[PDB]
Amino acid sequence: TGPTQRHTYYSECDEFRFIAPRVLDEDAPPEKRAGVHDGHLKRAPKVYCGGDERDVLRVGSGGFWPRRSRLWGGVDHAPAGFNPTVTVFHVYDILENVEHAYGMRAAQFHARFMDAITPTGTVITLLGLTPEGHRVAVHVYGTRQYFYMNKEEVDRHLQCRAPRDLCERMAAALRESPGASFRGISADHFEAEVVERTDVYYYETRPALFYRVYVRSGRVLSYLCDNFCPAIKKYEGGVDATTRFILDNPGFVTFGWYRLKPGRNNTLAQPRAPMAFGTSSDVEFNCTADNLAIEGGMSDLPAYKLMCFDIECKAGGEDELAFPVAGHPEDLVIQISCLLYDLSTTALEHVLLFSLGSCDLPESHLNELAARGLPTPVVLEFDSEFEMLLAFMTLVKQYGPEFVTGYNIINFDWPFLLAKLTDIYKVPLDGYGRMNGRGVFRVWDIRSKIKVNGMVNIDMYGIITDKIKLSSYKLNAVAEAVLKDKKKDLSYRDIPAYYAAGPAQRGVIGEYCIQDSLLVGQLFFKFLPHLELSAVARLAGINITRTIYDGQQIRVFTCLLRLADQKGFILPDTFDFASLYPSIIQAHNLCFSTLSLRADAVAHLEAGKDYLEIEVGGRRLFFVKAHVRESLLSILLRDWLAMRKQIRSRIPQSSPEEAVLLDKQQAAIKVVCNSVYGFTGVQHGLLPCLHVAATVTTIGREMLLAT
DNA sequence: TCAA
Ligand SMILES: [Ca+2]
Ligand SMILES: [Ca+2]
Repeated sequence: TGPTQRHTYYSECDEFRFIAPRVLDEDAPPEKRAGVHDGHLKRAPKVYCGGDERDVLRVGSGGFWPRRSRLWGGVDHAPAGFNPTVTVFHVYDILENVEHAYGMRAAQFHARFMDAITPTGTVITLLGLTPEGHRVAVHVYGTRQYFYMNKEEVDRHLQCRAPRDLCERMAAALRESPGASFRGISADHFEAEVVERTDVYYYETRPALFYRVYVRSGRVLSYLCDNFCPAIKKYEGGVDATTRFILDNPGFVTFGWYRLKPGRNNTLAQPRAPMAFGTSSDVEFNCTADNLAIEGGMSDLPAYKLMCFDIECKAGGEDELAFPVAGHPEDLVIQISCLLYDLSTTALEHVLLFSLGSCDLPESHLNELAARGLPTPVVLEFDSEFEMLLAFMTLVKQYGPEFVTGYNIINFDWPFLLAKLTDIYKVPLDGYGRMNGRGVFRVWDIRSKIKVNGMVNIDMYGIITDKIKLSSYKLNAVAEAVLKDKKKDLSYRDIPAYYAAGPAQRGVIGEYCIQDSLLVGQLFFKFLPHLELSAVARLAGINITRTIYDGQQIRVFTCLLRLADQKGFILPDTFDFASLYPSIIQAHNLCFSTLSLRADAVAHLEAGKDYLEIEVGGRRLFFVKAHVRESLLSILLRDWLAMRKQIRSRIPQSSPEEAVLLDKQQAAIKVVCNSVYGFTGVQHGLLPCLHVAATVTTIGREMLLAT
């Protein structure tokens, strides 16, 4: 039988491109000891360790690196009768995928889940850990994206008279799509209802009837928002399924503790069978949102794993002092240091060094690590670059570190590794994250960004350049400054000579690779960047990976979206002063919804008493005061500032451990409050209002001159 | 210069 959906990572391999420096051939005469061998070898990839040899892709008892994987290539390696009971689990990341009832027909899913994916549906996967350290995926069914269109405008443009009509019109526009990428679409793929809402822009704007349209897939939604009736303004078509799951279930969070519970008709979460697992988890469940609750009182982070890594590269062309380029076959990765920490206890658990060629670490370095009370390094030796890179990616899949760190890993180390795997070796990456295939594993340039499904990448270079002012942000300099530690260093121009000289000299390169990763680990546990990022994720209502890589706008957008829905609004698609701009927004009740550009909008009100009027950018603007209508931006700011004041009142009486968590929380509220002015001012952003931004600066200027 |  094997897995329901195919695993796309390598579980077997029997031929590969063998690339290796000729200088590793100790018996060869000097003329044959320069350059790189490059050819295809009919062999299983191998790793050597401490005199022993293994195939890289063999899973069994005697492995050279740790594993946290149940399945490998469709074989279950858990003990006989392994069946943990799961009540509470922590979520650190949320995936969003499409499933089809036809694809899942062989999996023994209950009918209530199959209905939610018939003929297709969006599944929300909560990625997490139990208190016992078991890796969990909880697949939540029944979440649908939805958008709005004005009822009268649709009724005149498409001649609709009942909601069923619009479902046909949309199905037609998809059937008629270029290349027929939306073959098989029908009115069953849709639901439409009539609801009363107000456009969030302007004070005079009246409530109106809208079609709220539900859809099964973001692929369909993005086609409709780009192509269906361009003359008709869409509302909230940009909102992802994760955001709907979080906002439509009061209290739910993208990072935190959850509990499984009985649903509405006493329904339960169903454990998946192993051959229906979508991820590299120990246990997986199908559930609906009513099977979930936020677990109160639990606050400790569970035993997530942090990988801290650094690569070392050697240029192989006619100038070994040229900077290495991944696209050149001869410019090799030669070493990868890889430190594995428990993120809850901060303890270093494993020190792995991957090495192209034999490598004997200095006794000096081994003694120092032993004196520091750290794990003895395991050196993994490879005959070729491919075998080493495959082994590293195999470790990433099998150990599955939830958090990954390093220095310049986003701008250099991942881009270099992934370019080798993709361009030189033709390896598919979509199975190497948490998902077993078809997952996101992507690098792109702006400096760079990364998305790996189920892996939170945190580059320490970004953290430190944001936190500390320094002349130089080289790691050696940062270390001297922040950790008061003066390490010894190898330059890129030492590496060619050390590499050619022999095993002991390649050992010196490894010592340096390991001490580099040890310093970065110390930086990480000093600044605790996962705690500030998770505090922002919880406050903003977005996942921690979106928190790192997306901009400031999505944080304010998601909070505004929550409040706007509660108030009946919908969002259309596109001496010193303490907190000057937030406090102007609050004191003057400035908002999208309190603004008027027209005098007749405020003719029923009294000037000064019921509204501000102000000249801004040459135009007369009106803002009604809070007793007429309270600003959404003002409410956000007020509630956040009240929350921050509450948190900071508790810090002096709290435990030394609690004080850290509270400090990260109060800091998260500051960064979000300060981004509100900016959010209004980004032209072509999410929900721009340049009138509000320009009013804030006009008031600010006048306050200084008044003072 | 800075990224190996
Ligand atoms: Ca390096
Ligand atoms: Ca690095």
